[PDB]
Amino acid sequence: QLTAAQELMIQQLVAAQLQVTPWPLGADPQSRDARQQRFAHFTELAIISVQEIVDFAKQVPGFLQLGREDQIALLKASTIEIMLLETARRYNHETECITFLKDFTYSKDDFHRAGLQVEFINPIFEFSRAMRRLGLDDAEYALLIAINIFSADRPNVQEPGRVEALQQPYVEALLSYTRIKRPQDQLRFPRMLMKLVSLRTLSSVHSEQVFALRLQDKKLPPLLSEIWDVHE
Ligand SMILES: O=S(=O)(c1ccccc1)N(CC(F)(F)F)c1ccc(C(O)(C(F)(F)F)C(F)(F)F)cc1
Repeated sequence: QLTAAQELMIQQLVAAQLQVTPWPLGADPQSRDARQQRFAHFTELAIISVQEIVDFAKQVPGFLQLGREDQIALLKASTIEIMLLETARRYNHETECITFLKDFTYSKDDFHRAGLQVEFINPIFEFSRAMRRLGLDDAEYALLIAINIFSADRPNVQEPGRVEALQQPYVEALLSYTRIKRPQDQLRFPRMLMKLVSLRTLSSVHSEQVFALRLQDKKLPPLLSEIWDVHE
């Protein structure tokens, strides 16, 4: 059985989880004006998502007690990975579109028309399509977010000991949870850790997509730029 502490920590995350430039209509796929506007649109959706991630992290117990520089370091690293997880969760399997809201849904072709390369687009969609087999519930997703946030090995983490100590109870709860819910499925926890490694890969692919965009004279807005731009 889940302990009182584990029930509590999960409830807290599950509760915490609870709480734009228009697409250019009918513009040529090749239009440089329109590719820029399609890009700007994604950019603004991304900014909404990061604010959500910040506001979530702030509610996770212990996060706000970390030094200010660790808070930023953890958030800089996990932002895109949490975004990708959330993208997977909302992904429409019938229509093959990542779903931001209700009528805000995007296919591989929509991303390609925004200037993105199939090298980035194909993986994000395969990751989303693949997550369904896992069949994660709300408690499992939230646990995964929290464990992603408290990764002691991110660039520029100054108190990784503290960070790992915060992560541990969440890893323990997730293991217990999958064991209780799917006792016959011994590969389930490994499957979850596998998604955590794919998220690292995808995060790197995203970073290169960002750089590639800069080479096409496409610049992120200041908020995203501070998270994702390379600079020497
Ligand atoms: O799901 S996203 O976060 C997303 C962003 C905006 C609108 C819908 C969906 N996303 C795809 C991913 F699968 F990676 F999560 C995504 C994130 C970031 C980007 C970009 O960083 C930017 F600039 F658009 F925000 C970039 F296009 F550069 F890659 C693009 C798509």
